[PDB]
Amino acid sequence: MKYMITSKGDEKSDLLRLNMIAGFGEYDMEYDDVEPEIVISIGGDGTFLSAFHQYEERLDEIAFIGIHTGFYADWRPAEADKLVKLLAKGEYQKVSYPLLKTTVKYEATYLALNESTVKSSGGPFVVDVVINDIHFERFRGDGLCMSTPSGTTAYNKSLGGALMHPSIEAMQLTEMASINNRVYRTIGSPLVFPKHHVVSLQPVNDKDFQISVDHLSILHRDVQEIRYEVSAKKIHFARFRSFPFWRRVHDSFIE
Amino acid sequence: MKYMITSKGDEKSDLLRLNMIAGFGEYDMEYDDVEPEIVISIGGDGTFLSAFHQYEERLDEIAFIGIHTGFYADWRPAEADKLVKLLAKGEYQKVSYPLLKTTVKYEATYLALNESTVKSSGGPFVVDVVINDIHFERFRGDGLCMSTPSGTTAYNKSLGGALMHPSIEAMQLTEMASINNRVYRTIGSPLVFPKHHVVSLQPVNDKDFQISVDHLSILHRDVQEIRYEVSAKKIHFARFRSFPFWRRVHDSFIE
Amino acid sequence: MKYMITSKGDEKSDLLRLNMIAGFGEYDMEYDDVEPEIVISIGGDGTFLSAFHQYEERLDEIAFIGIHTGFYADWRPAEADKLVKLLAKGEYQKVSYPLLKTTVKYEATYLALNESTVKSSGGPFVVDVVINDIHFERFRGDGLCMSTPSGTTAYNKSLGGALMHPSIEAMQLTEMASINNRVYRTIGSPLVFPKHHVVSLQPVNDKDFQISVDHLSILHRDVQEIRYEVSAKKIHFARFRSFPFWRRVHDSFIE
Amino acid sequence: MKYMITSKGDEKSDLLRLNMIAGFGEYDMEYDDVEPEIVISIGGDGTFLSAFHQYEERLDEIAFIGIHTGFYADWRPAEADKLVKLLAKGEYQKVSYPLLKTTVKYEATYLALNESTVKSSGGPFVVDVVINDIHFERFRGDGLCMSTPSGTTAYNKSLGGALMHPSIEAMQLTEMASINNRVYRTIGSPLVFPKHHVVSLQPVNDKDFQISVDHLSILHRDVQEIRYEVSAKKIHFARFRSFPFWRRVHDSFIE
Ligand SMILES: Nc1ncnc2c1ncn2[C@@H]1O[C@H](COP(=O)(O)OP(=O)(O)OC[C@H]2O[C@@H](n3cnc4c(N)ncnc43)[C@H](O)[C@@H]2O)[C@@H](O)[C@H]1O
Ligand SMILES: Nc1ncnc2c1ncn2[C@@H]1O[C@H](COP(=O)(O)OP(=O)(O)OC[C@H]2O[C@@H](n3cnc4c(N)ncnc43)[C@H](O)[C@@H]2O)[C@@H](O)[C@H]1O
Ligand SMILES: Nc1ncnc2c1ncn2[C@@H]1O[C@H](COP(=O)(O)OP(=O)(O)OC[C@H]2O[C@@H](n3cnc4c(N)ncnc43)[C@H](O)[C@@H]2O)[C@@H](O)[C@H]1O
Ligand SMILES: Nc1ncnc2c1ncn2[C@@H]1O[C@H](COP(=O)(O)OP(=O)(O)OC[C@H]2O[C@@H](n3cnc4c(N)ncnc43)[C@H](O)[C@@H]2O)[C@@H](O)[C@H]1O
Repeated sequence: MKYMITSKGDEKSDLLRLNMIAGFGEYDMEYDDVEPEIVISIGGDGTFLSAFHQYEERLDEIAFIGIHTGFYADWRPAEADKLVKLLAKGEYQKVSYPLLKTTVKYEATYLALNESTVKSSGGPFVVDVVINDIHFERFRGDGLCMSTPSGTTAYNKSLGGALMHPSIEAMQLTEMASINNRVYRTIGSPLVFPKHHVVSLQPVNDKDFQISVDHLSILHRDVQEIRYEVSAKKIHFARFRSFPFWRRVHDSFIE
Repeated sequence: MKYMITSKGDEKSDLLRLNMIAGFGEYDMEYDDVEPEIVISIGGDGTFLSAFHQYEERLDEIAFIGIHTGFYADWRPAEADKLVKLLAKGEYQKVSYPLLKTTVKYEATYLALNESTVKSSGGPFVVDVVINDIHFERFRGDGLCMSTPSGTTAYNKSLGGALMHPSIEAMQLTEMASINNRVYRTIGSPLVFPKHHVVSLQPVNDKDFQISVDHLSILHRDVQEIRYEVSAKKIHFARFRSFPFWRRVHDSFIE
Repeated sequence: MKYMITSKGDEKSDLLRLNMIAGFGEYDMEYDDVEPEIVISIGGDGTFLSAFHQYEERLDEIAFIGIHTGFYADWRPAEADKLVKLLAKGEYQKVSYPLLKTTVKYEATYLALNESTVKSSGGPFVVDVVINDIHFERFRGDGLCMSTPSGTTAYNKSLGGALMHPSIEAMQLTEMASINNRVYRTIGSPLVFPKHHVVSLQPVNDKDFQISVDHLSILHRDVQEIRYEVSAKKIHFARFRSFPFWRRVHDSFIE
Repeated sequence: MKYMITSKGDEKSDLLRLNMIAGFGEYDMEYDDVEPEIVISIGGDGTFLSAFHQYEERLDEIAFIGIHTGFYADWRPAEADKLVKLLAKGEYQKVSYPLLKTTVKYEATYLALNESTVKSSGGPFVVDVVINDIHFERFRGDGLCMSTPSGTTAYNKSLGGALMHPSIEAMQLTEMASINNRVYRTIGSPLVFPKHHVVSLQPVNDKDFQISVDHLSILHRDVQEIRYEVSAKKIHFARFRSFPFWRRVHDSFIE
């Protein structure tokens, strides 16, 4: 199979990458970073996010694996040799996670694996929240976060969001510091949306917004609409062993 | 069709019930509170919850309707005559919401439409939380709440839980006042579970618990396990017009 | 000086108590549990709370010390011999913390070192909150917690309350699961009150309440009013070394 | 007395200002915007904040009044004529609120009436929190907010902070979206500090920060320290009638 490996680019990670490549040499099994079927990320979750965004045009063709030197890792660096063999022998089943589609109209389209957020350029942030064409609330505050299920353990979590099992095809919207008084009113609760529901943000003033997709953060000017929906596209993971999401959550947050 | 009507038992509600019955007399269309196909609740959400729990053995056979004199209402009292006609002419499609199965072992089984909660008899509350047989956390605090999607606007909401669209077959667990220090540790985030996931609570001490299912609240003694899962059974609603969940949420919480 | 020692009543604690007594025998320095000037608590914070409530009629005359076998401890069990000597030689300055006065009218009066809470007998909990005779809010939910500054790290903390330095003569009110919708409305924010401010809770229905003061929890019947204020009385601590509150908070919650 | 009036600069406010000036003409009572003893703000709380920051070198000499066309207002526009007379006849007592001193070292010093916040230039935000020279926590997240007591109803409130009566000489620190896992740990609770306590923020990386003081927001480069403390300076308000803080809180947030 075609494969490539990204590295966090530090010493531990580069050396681990070279050893896996060498191990892969003993199978066939060729390195190709243009059209891989297997993408291996060595480093952290940021490294993994970058790997995802590198090959986002090829998501249907790729199975991703992460090594942590991690919610998208998965393998310790000492398990690397076992990973080469198992991966060479094709001894793996695939799991798929949902992604979030962001549409920015003035049309630009983005995929997130963790989340997309909106803040103002600075700037009070005021937007109208429209769910399935129905006007839901006028949001005043610092911003909004829209999360995939695997993204729920990330920024969403820090915002008081729920953690969702990634087999649920949904997206979750959280508030950042909303103003609520006798005048101004938001739901003040995370909102979880099914597939096919469309959350639309529309400017009240003030059409400039700092929009983030996972790590990428760009100021968009003269925005008419930001549109959120569960993507029809999914990321596919290779594995290999049972490592349940709730165990992964336990390992990262409890002990 | 067979039908019955429950009333909040105040003047407005009893009189509205008698008028609908009289209106129903002009169709056929017979009153039967043993095996109705249509159950009409007049009053509040508590009235509706009682109606549900009255006919919980017959959920596959019944379409419920609520009039509010409401998340399970739905119809204003002035719309009652239009409801009789529409209901008589069979001019309705059915919508289904998920329910939560609670199992209490010492085995007792309960269905909730809103939620089931666990507290101690008083009593520090300490339980071990086991997800799909994996030990997740030892919870110390006031108690736990497990919510259906339509229950998310209720007790769940007051506990910092997310609001979930009821087309998502899931249940959501929230904490009540958890102790967290350098010793004791909980996830401190709502958890959203798919169908087939099983959340199990097991006593650490101390096997007496005040367990609630919607409005019903009973002290269970010598408990070995409380077990939560998305029920295979669903409640069915009759309607009639578009009244979207997110609109319903807006109407109840925003304006 | 007159002194006494309470023990958690387990093996470690009883034995540590007997050794301190023996060490105290070498000074003068007599044991008296009727009118001590020094009260030593060995065990946990619960042991310390009990010690406080044992001698609450004598707070102006007593300096308390805690050994943890702890926010009210303070000394490790290995430091006990150094504590005997230092305490014998009178090598200590006193620090005072504020307390909360609870008044229950039908009049009963209680002092809390941590907090006093109000819930219903079960029972929806609904009370009118009156600050300095002004009607502030109608509270609907599970209950309310009123905390001293040293109590802020306890139950208050689990309820989303702020941690306050105990040199501030104040009390803090937190909500337990308040209902908020378009109908029902609470402040949904902890409230911090100065000395001389009076928070009054008054029944709406329904005059039975489960009222807690620190560990003690009793059902009060036919309540007309619960009244909260910063007590004129203060607890006095003996010490001995610098152990700053914020360090104590760090040690208990961070690392 | 010397006096001046600032206006929100819209029609209602400018016209109300001219009428008060004319009313003041009938007393003596001269307009002076260089050294006023009375500063009247007409508009909103932003107008009032600007008025405060205009005359921050003269706080000991000035009594501020706000008209709202408001937590710092206070007077409705229809009450303006009564305000002129009462203010002319000197029929007022003064109330003082605490302020927050911010020190930025590379030394720049700022006063806030609401709050000062710190975020990164963008930029992960990581700082070490040092209370009275003791290292308390390493904060990772979006930023931190330090609030005066009258500022607690503002940005602090939206961040889950407590509302404090402004007679309490204190400052309150809240978190913006902190990361907490098994690795990274913050207190995750607002912290309330007495007068003379010093909260120090120190860079970990990364010495550029967006620092806000009330409305003003500037990027500071090559920061070594941000230092917070209750200011020795206080704002003085003129009034006139009883309008208690808790009533003001009720009027703005409940009904
Ligand atoms: N799915 C998931 N679950 C749990 N933990 C995760 C996850 N993904 C990344 N992370 C962790 O987030 C932590 C901080 O993010 P980091 O600095 O790694 O960001 P990246 O460039 O990779 O990439 C930026 C990411 O950080 C997230 N982020 C950005 N700001 C915050 C704050 N303030 N709190 C929490 N998360 C944030 C942002 O959404 C992106 O997800 C880091 O320790 C990662 O291990
Ligand atoms: N699905 C849904 N969405 C939004 N609002 C709803 C819903 N169901 C009931 N309610 C409302 O809850 C409010 C309080 O409940 P109520 O006293 O009606 O309780 P019931 O006997 O019907 O029945 C007891 C119910 O109240 C819930 N409950 C109990 N205690 C609380 C607190 N403290 N906060 C919020 N909800 C609570 C409990 O779970 C049961 O759901 C009331 O105004 C209802 O209109
Ligand atoms: N001042 C202070 N700061 C930090 N930690 C403290 C403090 N005082 C006690 N504790 C700790 O609270 C923990 C639980 O309380 P525990 O069971 O010790 O209660 P006690 O009988 O002593 O006594 C009952 C106490 O527990 C508090 N309590 C009761 N329920 C809760 C919940 N659900 N969360 C947090 N605290 C609670 C209650 O207010 C009383 O303060 C325990 O680990 C203590 O070390
Ligand atoms: N003391 C107090 N209590 C209650 N409400 C108040 C107070 N002061 C201002 N406000 C209100 O804050 C609201 C938003 O602030 P606005 O846009 O007025 O800001 P300003 O330029 O005056 O000035 C900027 C101010 O807004 C605050 N602010 C900035 N962002 C937020 C968010 N996201 N939530 C809440 N407050 C914020 C910031 O700290 C400054 O205090 C506005 O409706 C004011 O009436």
